[PDB]
Amino acid sequence: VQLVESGGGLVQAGGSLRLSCAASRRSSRSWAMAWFRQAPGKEREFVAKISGDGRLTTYGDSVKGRFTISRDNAEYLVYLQMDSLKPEDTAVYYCAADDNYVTASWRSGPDYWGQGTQVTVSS
Ligand SMILES: CN(Cc1cnc2nc(N)nc(N)c2n1)c1ccc(C(=O)N[C@@H](CCC(=O)O)C(=O)O)cc1
Repeated sequence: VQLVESGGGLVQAGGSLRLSCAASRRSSRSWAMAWFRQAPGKEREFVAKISGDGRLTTYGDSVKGRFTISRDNAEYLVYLQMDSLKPEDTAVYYCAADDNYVTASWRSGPDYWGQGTQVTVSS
């Protein structure tokens, strides 16, 4: 099972970017999904998570009100809409899956991890 992140690249502060998460296989179980990000020298940090059915979301305090997480269970995609970007925000973004929604925001929670997509925000 491979998680594959898309949509990373070079963008401008105050811009928008959409990332997406895809999977190499479908599962018969309902998974909670998350995005995490990791800047040059730091820990992988929580960004957003979403319950199996798309009903529950929670956001890391630094992106709250700016990023929207949502999912399309038909196409099997997870999306991260990133509005009002800042130079901080520059990071490798990773999509992940977790068998429950409680642990999904905890670094050791997720059972599956993407290889990551580079987002760079200039001023
Ligand atoms: C976490 N997940 C990927 C996954 C799940 N839900 C999604 N949901 C959405 N909306 N978007 C995705 N990209 C998405 N990706 C998985 C997890 C396990 C396996 C897997 O090893 N296959 C087994 C394990 C799970 C099972 O027993 O059903 C299988 O038979 O399906 C597949 C994908």
